Amino acid sequence: ADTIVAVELDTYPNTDIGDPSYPHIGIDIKSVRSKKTAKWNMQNGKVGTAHIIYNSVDKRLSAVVSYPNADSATVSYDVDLDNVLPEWVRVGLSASTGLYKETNTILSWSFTSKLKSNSTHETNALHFMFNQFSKDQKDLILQGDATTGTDGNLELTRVSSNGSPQGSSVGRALFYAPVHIWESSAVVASFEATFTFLIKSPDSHPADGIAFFISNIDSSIPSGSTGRLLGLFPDAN
Amino acid sequence: ADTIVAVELDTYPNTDIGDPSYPHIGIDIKSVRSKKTAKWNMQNGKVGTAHIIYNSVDKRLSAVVSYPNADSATVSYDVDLDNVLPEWVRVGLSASTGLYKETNTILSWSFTSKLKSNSTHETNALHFMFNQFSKDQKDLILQGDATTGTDGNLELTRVSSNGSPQGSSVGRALFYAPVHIWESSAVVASFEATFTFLIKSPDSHPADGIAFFISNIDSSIPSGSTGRLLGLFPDAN
Amino acid sequence: ADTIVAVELDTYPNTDIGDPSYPHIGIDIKSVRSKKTAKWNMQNGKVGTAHIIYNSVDKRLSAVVSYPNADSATVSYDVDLDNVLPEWVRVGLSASTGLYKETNTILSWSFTSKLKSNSTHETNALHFMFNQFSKDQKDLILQGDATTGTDGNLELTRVSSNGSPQGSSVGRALFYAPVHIWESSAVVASFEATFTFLIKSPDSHPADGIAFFISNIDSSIPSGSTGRLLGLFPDAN
Amino acid sequence: ADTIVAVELDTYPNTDIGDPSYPHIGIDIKSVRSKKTAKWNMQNGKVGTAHIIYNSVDKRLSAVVSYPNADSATVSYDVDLDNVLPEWVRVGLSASTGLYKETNTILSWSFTSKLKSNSTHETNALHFMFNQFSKDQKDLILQGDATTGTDGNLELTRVSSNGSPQGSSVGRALFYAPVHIWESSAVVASFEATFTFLIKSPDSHPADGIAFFISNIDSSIPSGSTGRLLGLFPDAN
Ligand SMILES: [Mn+2]
Ligand SMILES: [Mn+2]
Ligand SMILES: [Mn+2]
Ligand SMILES: [Mn+2]
Ligand SMILES: [Mn+2]
Ligand SMILES: [Mn+2]
Ligand SMILES: [Mn+2]
Ligand SMILES: [Mn+2]
Repeated sequence: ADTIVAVELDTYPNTDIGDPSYPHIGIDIKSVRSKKTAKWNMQNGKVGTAHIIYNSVDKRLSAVVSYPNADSATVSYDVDLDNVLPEWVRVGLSASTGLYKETNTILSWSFTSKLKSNSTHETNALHFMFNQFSKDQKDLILQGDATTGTDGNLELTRVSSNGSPQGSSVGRALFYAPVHIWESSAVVASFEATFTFLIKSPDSHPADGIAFFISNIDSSIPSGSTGRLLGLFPDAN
Repeated sequence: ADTIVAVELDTYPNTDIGDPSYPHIGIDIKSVRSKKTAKWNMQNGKVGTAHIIYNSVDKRLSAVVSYPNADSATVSYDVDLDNVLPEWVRVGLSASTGLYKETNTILSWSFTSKLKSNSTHETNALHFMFNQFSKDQKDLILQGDATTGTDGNLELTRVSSNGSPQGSSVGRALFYAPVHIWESSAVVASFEATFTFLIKSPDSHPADGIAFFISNIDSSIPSGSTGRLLGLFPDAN
Repeated sequence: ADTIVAVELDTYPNTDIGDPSYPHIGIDIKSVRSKKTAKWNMQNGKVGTAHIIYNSVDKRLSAVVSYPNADSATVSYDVDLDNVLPEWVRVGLSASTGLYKETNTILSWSFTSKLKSNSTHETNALHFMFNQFSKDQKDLILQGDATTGTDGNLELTRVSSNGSPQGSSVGRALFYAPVHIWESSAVVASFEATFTFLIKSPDSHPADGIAFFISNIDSSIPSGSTGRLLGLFPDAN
Repeated sequence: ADTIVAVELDTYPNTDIGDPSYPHIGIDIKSVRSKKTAKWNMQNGKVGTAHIIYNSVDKRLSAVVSYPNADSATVSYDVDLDNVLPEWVRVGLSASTGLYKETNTILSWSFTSKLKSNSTHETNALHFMFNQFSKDQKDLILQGDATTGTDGNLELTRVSSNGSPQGSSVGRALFYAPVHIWESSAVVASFEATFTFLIKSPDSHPADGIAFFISNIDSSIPSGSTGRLLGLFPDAN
């Protein structure tokens, strides 16, 4: 069914479905078993920042994750997205919790997409930046347990009144408008996404993670995609 | 029904419904009878550029229209858009033809909207830029006779195969995503729109015009809004 | 000598040279006696944000100052900067202390200037954004006691090792490159500046203030411009 | 002496100093003998567009050159610019002519540089865009025969009154302000440059080319750097 390209921030090592033995960042092309991963020194309760970049000349999806005053983790992968995704896609954020849990809070998110033609001075661009989410965010499609407005934040997975994270939860937020990633006469196509997140868990082994994904425009949360499946895939194939 | 704020480029003087005796630019707040107009020295077959700006501190909607190597026309109006439009709106371009006609071709369109909070470093922004339209532009809602892709342009009103403009036509194009123009804690809100257009008519008295508008998100072309009513209003009140 | 246009954040009421009886924001055109002022509820030790905007269609310099969780102060003034400043200018930040004092710390500064011609698709733009200053900031001209790099901040006026503010100090920081604010064929010219500042004083009556200014490119700190003269004017005329 | 990183658009094949047997695009790291080249189907008298991108995560300098309605040429090279250039550099355009010649006209140039820290929300950015050059362009350092203002264009090498290109000419234009390309705590550093050029020659074998370069901030045209040496290197080593 859905086509998914995601950058995952996987907090719980399910070494049974391929995770390394630690929290890691990975690049997933159509499967939960990452094509590439990097060790991520995850910090409970600290605000992190994820940066994701790509361009159709280099055909390399790269991601960098950092915490203030910390060394950063980075992961890269050669892949031609023209061969994996449709011409028009929707971009979004997803997260889940399972028997273990954590809060998956998004404090900001910006995205920029550009298509430059061979025509003199011809660039098509899309840019959005959210530094504050409101209770009725009409430019986002919220799926699952995702909600906006709490503390002006985006809560991807369920959190009780006190802000405690609930288990077995899954939620996604997609930017309302379709994004154009390929064009017949495009000489260069590129995108970059940035998001700041706060993962906090009362547990020692928090789970599952957060992912930035790009999918077919009509993507929806697959059945049984809670836990280790990050609200993105239907199975662990 | 609909709430409309538009900047019109009115090519045909219907002095019976308030137009001056010449082609003019005007600012319309909920009625086709402009609150303010400026004389516009319209050029048949030349590519023009319209710039529209506004900010919630000054509460002034201003518009500038120019042609290369020509003096420019400008029109301004004090108005607090918080008191006229809803919190969430859709922005778009509209055009019409009646017994007289012309081509209403859009070659490019960019829009930028920003909401800056009192929170340190908190700006929400939306920006889009089209320098090339494709036949299946999924981020635009096309209404009426508007079509995209011809010569990579946006044709707001009907044009025969040879590119001749048809009479009694009306079409609009709206950016797919809702735009947020007011926010509770916003200290400054602003927007700016730019579009380049080509108005060409085989006639001496071309009609009717083109307008940049902002409306409720569910706006649709009112009945009998061809001609002088610019695809925007239902009557000449 | 110098030509100065400044937006002042005046913390000390010198009602003898025209200040109101309280901390205020004012717009200064070539004299320290503001053309217009607004009451500013200044907060000791809180991080504030100043936004300044202008455009050559409206010919209105407006400024908004806010603190998180606070109502904001705003001040506006009709003025055609084409008639006051040269074609090429330098933009900067200035501050001073006198018998009373305070720290004048700048945590971030961004500026955007645009000149749009009547030529199709012809915009000249300059944009800079500093969210971190380094000890050897080669794109800034530092005058007086201004220094960079401390805590990655810009310190406009002298501060002892413990960060205590010194009296009788004056410093300015100017962006290295000249900025083009008018152009023969320009149909619209605009600029916007944003800066976040931290004013902290161990005193009850802190003094003097901070100002965003625009001046001739060879501007330098006038003699005896400490205190109430904000490092900008030579006298209180 | 100078440190040079350049993207060359080499119109004349000096196969004696390493050029392929045709017009090509190449990436030069400290020597005129390109580390990498691509065949470039050069078009006399047509307006081309060069796009150059780089980011410190991928450590790949890539360049794309196109003409309207033409297939584009692209060239890439893995190189860590932190190991080749200083922390602070100046960016510019250079060109030359020798016994053979051509006009080296620049119609537009934009550059964007960003440094993103590990600090939450901390980006330093520089952006400039010239779509029109004026006779007294105070934000550019012009060296050699480069001049501005003709037809609102930048003429890198000498052209007689009729616009005929002169031989043995060399000129460069550098953006006035120093650009910061590395920073201690930077997690990601990137830049992108775009320029449109018009190479026209009354000859069958036009020479020599144009190059986008990055150098030490005090770079100046080396002695005898006309012709094949592109105003960038002192010798063909
Ligand atoms: Mn896992
Ligand atoms: Mn994993
Ligand atoms: Mn009319
Ligand atoms: Mn009218
Ligand atoms: Mn004072
Ligand atoms: Mn004052
Ligand atoms: Mn050569
Ligand atoms: Mn070569």
